[PDB]
Amino acid sequence: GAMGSDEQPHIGNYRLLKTLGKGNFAKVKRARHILTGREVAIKIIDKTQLNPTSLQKLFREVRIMKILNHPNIIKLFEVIETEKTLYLIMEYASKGEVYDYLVEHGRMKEKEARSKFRQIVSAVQYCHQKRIVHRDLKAENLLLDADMNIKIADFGFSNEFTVGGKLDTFCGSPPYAAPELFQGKKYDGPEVDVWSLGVILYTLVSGSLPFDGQNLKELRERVLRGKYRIPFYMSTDCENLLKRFLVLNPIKRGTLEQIMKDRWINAGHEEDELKPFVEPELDISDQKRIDIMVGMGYSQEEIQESLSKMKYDEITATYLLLGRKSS
Amino acid sequence: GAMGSDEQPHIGNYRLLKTLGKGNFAKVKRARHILTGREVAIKIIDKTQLNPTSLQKLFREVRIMKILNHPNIIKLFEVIETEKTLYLIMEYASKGEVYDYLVEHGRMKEKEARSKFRQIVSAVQYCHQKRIVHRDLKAENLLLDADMNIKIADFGFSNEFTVGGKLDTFCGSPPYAAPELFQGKKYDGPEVDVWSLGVILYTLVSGSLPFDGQNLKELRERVLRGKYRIPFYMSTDCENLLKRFLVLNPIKRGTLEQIMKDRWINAGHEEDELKPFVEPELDISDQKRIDIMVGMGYSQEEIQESLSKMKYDEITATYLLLGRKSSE
Ligand SMILES: C[C@H](c1ccccc1)N1C(=O)COc2ccc(-c3cnc4ccccn34)nc21
Ligand code: NI
Repeated sequence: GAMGSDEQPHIGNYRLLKTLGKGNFAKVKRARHILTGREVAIKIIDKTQLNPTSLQKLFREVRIMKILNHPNIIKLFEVIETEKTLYLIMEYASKGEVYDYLVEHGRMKEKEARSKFRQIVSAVQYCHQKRIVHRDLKAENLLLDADMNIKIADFGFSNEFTVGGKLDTFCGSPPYAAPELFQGKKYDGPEVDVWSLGVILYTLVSGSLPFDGQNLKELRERVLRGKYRIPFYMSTDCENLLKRFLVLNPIKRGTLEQIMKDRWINAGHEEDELKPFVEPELDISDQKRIDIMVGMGYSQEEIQESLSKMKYDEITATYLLLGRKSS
Repeated sequence: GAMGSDEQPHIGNYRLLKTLGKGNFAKVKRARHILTGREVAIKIIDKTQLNPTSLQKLFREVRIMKILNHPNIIKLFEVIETEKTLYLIMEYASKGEVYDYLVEHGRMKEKEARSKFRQIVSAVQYCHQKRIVHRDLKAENLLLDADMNIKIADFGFSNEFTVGGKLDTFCGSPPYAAPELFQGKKYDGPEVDVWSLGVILYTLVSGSLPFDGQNLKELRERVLRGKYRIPFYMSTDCENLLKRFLVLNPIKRGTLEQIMKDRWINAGHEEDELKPFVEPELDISDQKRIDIMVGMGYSQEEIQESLSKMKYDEITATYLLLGRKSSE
């Protein structure tokens, strides 16, 4: 029920603020953790409308969210579940979609594009290492947080539980689709995402899509032809890197691990060559945060049990949120 | 205890020196930290004169100082409080008000104006990050330290605890006001500060105001028309930058995050583009300073305890002051 007088609604330990987007089966709201003051996004999924396959899908998608732990992939902090509703407490990326940002402010200088594209490549390679391929990239998958860091959203999930939902299924994906789709060839390997990453890099450095169609038919023709315009300001090294991604034969595209050695990717990072991401082991014995949580009224044995099992309960969420920047 | 009949008095660990200014409810003095020798400013507020809501304004403004931790914003070092009096120990900007400097020396060359305006834009955008919008940004908020670095004072504050008469807040603010002030609508968004930042930029590079008049009607006329002189010496890039700030329609006024990318803002900083300020984590583990404080008589335990929570007490003040340039 009501938490405080004349206050916003809550769910668990979170104050629910503005709705960011609403869909068929899911809503997303901005929210503030009551205990720590940290800002979060909460995806709200009505379970009463889902059949068993939808439910079992939803469950394993949530489990994938728990497995993926990368600085540029939207991170899960807490799960709250009622009989009728599942709430997923996750990172909030205040600056919205990358392609919307590029439309608004124009192309990124190559230095800034390199910064975001290193983040994109690292995150997607890490998903590929874990055998998660998306094959459905669109602008919605790429977000920016308040520090202009890339946060990849919904990678490897179905759009059944997005705010676009079943209705907007096709609006955003054709510009990123690999030519194998329209040739009638297989469309399930990481090569597909590699092509899409080439489209993404083009949009970062040019502000535009490399294959632009007045409709589905013209977009298909350009994708199958594989030719795209090199702008006068684009560096030769950038142009050569695009050649690693936008290859018509999927067998001849470079793997992401190979492309990580590319010259343009590593300009300005001579002693910092991009390499496959290695998860650090999570520190679950930060006595400073543990003591704060005792102060919040949790017992140290409760804390130890929640962290050691990684339950995505209210304690592990607090501990993780205490490790992030406040306000 | 006393310091002697003909010596300057002390409060806590500070010797009280010359008065910089006095207001209805506050006095500001230059002071010297006894333990480190560092120069500071002390704001002395007589609480016995304050009703409870003026008291809360006072405490609100203290909270704001503790929130704002930026190298071009006046920083709080220590709080001393009795039943009757509140002492706020803070940074001292030994070169005074930007307004006075401009009048004494004339306009800054664009290279020197650029270094200051980067500091100003950084500080104000940082304040906006903290959801602190001033809406009274004017020359009196802008001070200079010994190294000619900008230090912003009173951002987010009322006038209750400033120096001068009660009717001094209005002296400097109209020429910096956004045109929305004169159109009967809301006057509360970050865009208001953005407009004032354009006026500030103009005064740095020209030495005068872009909008003026001999009364409020005349000033309103000039602000609403939005036109202003471009001096012969002003670069085209500086002129183009001013156009991002001094836009009549607040909806179309440039945002600070995008203005930080401007060519003029970044000339001579090509590899070091201006970006939203990122507050670093305070280093509380500098053993060189800790060891110096044990030599003063502080125990290592009490130092550890005072620094773990930001206490604004004698210990944290000493630690921070040891991190600043010594007196010369
Ligand atoms: C800005 C202004 C003021 C006070 C006295 C004289 C002139 C202006 N002020 C206030 O109204 C109240 O709050 C303050 C707190 C600190 C400082 C300050 C720090 N360093 C310097 C160096 C020179 C002058 C002032 N200051 N000034 C103010
Ligand atoms: Ni309730």
